[PDB]
Formats: sequence, structure tokens, C-alpha cells
Amino acid sequence: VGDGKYGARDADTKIWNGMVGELVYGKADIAIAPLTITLVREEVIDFS
Amino acid sequence: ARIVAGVWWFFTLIIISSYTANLAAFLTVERMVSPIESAEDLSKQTEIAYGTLDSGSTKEFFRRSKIAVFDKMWTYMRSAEPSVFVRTTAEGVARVRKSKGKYAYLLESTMNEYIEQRKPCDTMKVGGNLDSKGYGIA
Amino acid sequence: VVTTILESPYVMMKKNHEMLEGNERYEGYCVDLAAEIAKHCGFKYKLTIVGDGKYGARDADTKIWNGMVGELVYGKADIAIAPLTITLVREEVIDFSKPFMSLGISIMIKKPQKSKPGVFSFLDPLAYEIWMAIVFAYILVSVVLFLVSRFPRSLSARIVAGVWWFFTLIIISSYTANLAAFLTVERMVSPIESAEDLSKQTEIAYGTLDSGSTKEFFRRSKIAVFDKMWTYMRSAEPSVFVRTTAEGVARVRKSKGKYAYLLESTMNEYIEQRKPCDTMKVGGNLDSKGYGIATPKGSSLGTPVNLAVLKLSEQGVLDKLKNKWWYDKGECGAKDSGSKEK
Amino acid sequence: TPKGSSLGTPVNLAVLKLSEQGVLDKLKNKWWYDKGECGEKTSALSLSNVAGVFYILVGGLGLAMLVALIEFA
Ligand SMILES: CC(C)S(=O)(=O)NC[C@H](C)c1ccc(-c2ccc([C@@H](C)CNS(=O)(=O)C(C)C)cc2)cc1
Ligand SMILES: C=C(C)[C@H]1CN[C@H](C(=O)O)[C@H]1CC(=O)O
Ligand SMILES: C=C(C)[C@H]1CN[C@H](C(=O)O)[C@H]1CC(=O)O
Repeated sequence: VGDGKYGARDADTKIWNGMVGELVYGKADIAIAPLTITLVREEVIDFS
Repeated sequence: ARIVAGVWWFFTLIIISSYTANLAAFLTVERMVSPIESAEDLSKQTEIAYGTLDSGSTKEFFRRSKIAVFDKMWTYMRSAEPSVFVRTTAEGVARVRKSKGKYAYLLESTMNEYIEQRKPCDTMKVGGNLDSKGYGIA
Repeated sequence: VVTTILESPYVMMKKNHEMLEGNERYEGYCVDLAAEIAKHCGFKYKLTIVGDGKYGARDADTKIWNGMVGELVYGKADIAIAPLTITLVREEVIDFSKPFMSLGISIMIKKPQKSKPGVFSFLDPLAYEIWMAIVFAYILVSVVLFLVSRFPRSLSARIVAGVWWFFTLIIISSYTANLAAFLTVERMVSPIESAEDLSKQTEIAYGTLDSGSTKEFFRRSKIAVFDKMWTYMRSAEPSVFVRTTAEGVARVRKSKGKYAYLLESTMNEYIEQRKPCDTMKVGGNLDSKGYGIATPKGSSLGTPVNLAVLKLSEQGVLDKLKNKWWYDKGECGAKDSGSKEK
Repeated sequence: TPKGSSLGTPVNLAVLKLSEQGVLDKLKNKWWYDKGECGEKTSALSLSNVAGVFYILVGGLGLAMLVALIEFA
């Protein structure tokens, strides 16, 4: 991952960053990593 | 009168035997005691500073929590100097390593179990898990 | 329509359920969780107990699903809220929400101890027959002593004193050393939770439920140990299988301790704290799975109940409910306090 | 294998091969140990050792009686 982040939503810019960001915005097909499952992430993307 | 002294002698014999036995056990097994039992004990005691990563789902877990203990822990961690947050996991573990034992690190059980088995091995996990989550493929 | 099965303490009947009707007659963990899910997703619901009384399975013969899953697939029930273990075969047919509770396969056996030490434990390091024998020997020494005197120079009295002193010396040294052995062996944390330890020993026969995901776990398992244990459970008569969990526990309590019962870590954790505290859990879990709310495939409820379970998990409602129905009402107490007491 | 058989060399190389890749160790540990019966605490007192001590005590008392008898005479 380019930026070196997992994922978060900045309230100011309202843009996702990190692997989650690459996932939502279509820069990556699938995310395999120690990614903690949280509600805010489950709302945007699908967790197995 | 002789029975008083005799029975007293038997009694004290039993007691000293018991003491010697127990002390023998104590010296044989040598079980060290952890400074901090659980997570609540960190909230009850002011002395040892404890911290999480700068950005992560853990700090998010602490920021928004309605339970009293975690609310207090987060109210502690928010205002502190110097700031207790660290940028990488390695820096956190190293900060536990150059501590002398005055710093506690809050991290997910996986990385903890992993570091506990890694050289020098000085680090260890204490107390139950604050919450139960899981990793996933996204 | 919410289908569920009666299992403690997931769904239970109230003390007086006769005068009570509707959703108010049932109480339990699953009931509370149901009320919460229904609150967040905002739907009216009616709890109904599944007719056949099974969780779920696919009959090989007729290839029809039964139980909760059965009532779910064919559209007899809108949602199923119960202790349902997520498995491959069940996930293929129906969709599972993110798991609300985590469990594993665990062993339940009879408790070795009566829950506390006593005065008689002082007489433990030296057996009762040794007590009677030492008192007897003492009075023998006494009568010999009297017989010596007849009607600092001597022999008989000297050797009586010496032999008696030597005797009591060796005896009390044995007492001390044996007590040291007792306390040292009491201080040992080890061994705790050895894997496969049951698989080797033939002294204790172990069993699972008649129909469930545990027995099925043993069936399809290619892992050496579990294959061994399944081969053992398959060929053993009288049948080592039980019909209900209650029957299993009652079988362990009446078995004097020569029987082990394999069940889910949750039911084990529950039964362990119930009076009169006959049973305990031994060893780590054999596998890690989780319970989940089951919805039919393509239903509109799936995503809302998923997000609901996640929301309840993050705000810690699930933990509160579990601690409510497990540890908070527990009469036995002990547990972690017992671990500190050991 | 029978003398001059065509299987001699193949079974030889077979035993060697199966030995080098550790199959023999696996089967050995399979049929001997893994399926064995014998794999805490249980510490308890021993009546019979202390009983031996009782024997030396009684010996002392008997010698005491005899010594009394020879002392009186
Ligand atoms: C079918 C299998 C893939 S499995 O059972 O799902 N996973 C196997 C793996 C060993 C495992 C087993 C159990 C769990 C697990 C851990 C915790 C929980 C509860 C506390 C809620 N966790 S949660 O879903 O992340 C929550 C945010 C709602 C539920 C399940 C996570 C992973
Ligand atoms: C190590 C880091 C930064 C990650 C790993 N899992 C958590 C996550 O997925 O957010 C973070 C740990 C934490 O927040 O303490
Ligand atoms: C309670 C029962 C019989 C059910 C519940 N979950 C497992 C299942 O869905 O198969 C079973 C547990 C077990 O078999 O020990």
C-alpha cells in the first residue's frame, strides 16, 4: 500500500486512505492483511 | 503440667514443620508476580504510563467507549506529557524495552503473542482481553 | 417471524409462563439479543420455537434441511436467532451475520476436589494407620519404660530414649518433607491444558451429542488425533453419544468421573458455574468457531442484522449480556477467583 | 526377496528412499508412541516406609526388654 495506512475516514476531507482507500476507490482488487474488522469499515466494504 | 508442656511441644513442632514446608515450596517453584493484574488496575493506579499507537482501531476503541474504566483510561491518555502515543509497533515494543518497567503498551493480542516469542523475549502479555474482535479479508 | 430453539441459558421459560403470552413468556440471552436487533432494525417480531427441535442438518437420504436452517430455507421463518455455529455446509445454503460470540470444542469432566481444604488435611502427610501405629508404638515405649525401672549410668533407658527419639525424628522429618511435597505440588501451575492427552489414555471414555456440529467435526476431520477419537466413538458400545446437553452433564455427574463429555465452550462455561458445581472444563479448545444470526439468502434483513450485530459488539452490549446470563447470576462463583485460590 | 529376483534392487532402493525422507520414523512414531496408553499431583503418604521405622523402634524396645532382664540379674 502506497501511503502505508490501513483505513480511516478523515472528517475534513471525507476521503478513505490506506488499503481501505485503495479498495473503495478501485486501485486494488482485494485486501489481505491484519485488518481489524470495524463497523465504519463494514459499511463501505465487505469483510469475510 | 507436663501434659501442657508436651502438647505445646507437639503443637510448635507441627507449626514449624508447616512453615519449613511452605518456605521450601516458595523457594523451589519461584513464581514471579506481575505488577499489573488487569486493565482496571491500570485505571486505579497513576504511576505507570500506558499507551497505544498514534493511529489505529485500538485508539478508536478507547476514544469512543461508554464504559467507566475505559472512559477513565482514555481521559488519562488524552492529556499527558510527554505524549504516550507511538507511531510504529516496533517503537512501542522498544519503548517497553527501554523502560525499566515504567511503561505499558496496549496492542492487539496477536502482535503481543508474536513479540513474546521473539528475541530478547523480555516482553509479555498480562490480563485478559479488553474486547474481542477479529481480522478479515476485505 | 423469528425461529429459535429452547437451550439454556439462550432461551428459557419464566417461573410462571402459564399466565404470560407472546414474546413475554420467553427469557434468556437470545431473547435479549433478539429484542436489541429488532430495536435497531425497527421491526415487529413474534418468537416461535421450532417444531422438530433441531438446530440444522442435511439428511443424506432425502436431501432436505431440518431445524432452524430448515425453517429458514423454505420460507417458514423470516430470521433465526439462536446458538447456531457457523459451518461451511450451513453457509453454503444460508447467509450468516458476523459472529456475535466465539466458542470452541472443550472437554467437561468431574471435579477432583470438594472445593476446600480441611482439618483432616493436617493428617494428610501422615496416613491414619500411621497415626494409630505411632500412638500404639508410643504406649509400647511407655510400658517398656515402666518395666525397666524394676522396684547417669544405664543401658536400657538410654537405648529406649535414643530409639524413641530417633523414631520420632525420622517420623517428623517425613512429615515435614511430605508436607513440602504437598505444597510444592500445589504450587505447580503445570501441566495445564495438554493437547490430545485423552487420545492416548484408555481409562476414561469420552462422548459427544447425537446430532450436532461437534460429531460432524469429528466425522470429516482428517487430522490424526480427532480421527482417532472419532474412530473410538464410532465403534464403542454402549453408545457414548447423548441426546441432549443436559443428559450429557447428568451422565458426567453420575459416572464417578470415568466419563468425559465433549461440548461447546459456551455451554461448558455456563454449566461450570451452576450448583452443585460438579463439573469442570479441562484443556484448551480443539478448534475455534463462532455463533451467528442466520437469515435466508437474498433477504432484506441480512445487511441490517449484520450491521446491527457489529454495532452491538462495538458498544459492548454483547459482553454485558453474556456476563449477565453467565457469571452475574452464577451461584458457584469461583472461576477466576478459584484460579487465584489455586 | 527370493534370490536373483527382479524385486531385490527396487525394494533396496525403496527402503533407502523411504528412510531418507523420514517415512519410517513417521510410521514408527505412529504405531508405537502416538497410539500408546500411558501418556498431575496425586502425591500421598506412605504407611509402609514409616512402618519400617516402626520395625526399628520395636527392635529397640525388644533389645530394651532383654537389656532390662540382663541388668536385673
Ligand atoms: C467460520 C470461520 C471462518 S469463523 O468461525 O468465522 N472464524 C474462524 C476463526 C478461528 C475465528 C473464530 C472466532 C472468531 C470470533 C472472535 C470474536 C467474536 C465476537 C467477540 C465478535 N467479533 S466480531 O465479529 O469481529 C464483531 C466485530 C462483530 C466472534 C468470532 C474469529 C475468528
Ligand atoms: C499495528 C497497527 C497500527 C494496527 C494492527 N491492527 C490494528 C488495526 O488494524 O487498526 C492496529 C493496532 C492498534 O490499533 O493498536
Ligand atoms: C446445542 C446444540 C445441540 C447445537 C448448537 N450448535 C451446534 C450445532 O449447530 O451443531 C450444536 C452444539 C453441539 O453439537 O454440541
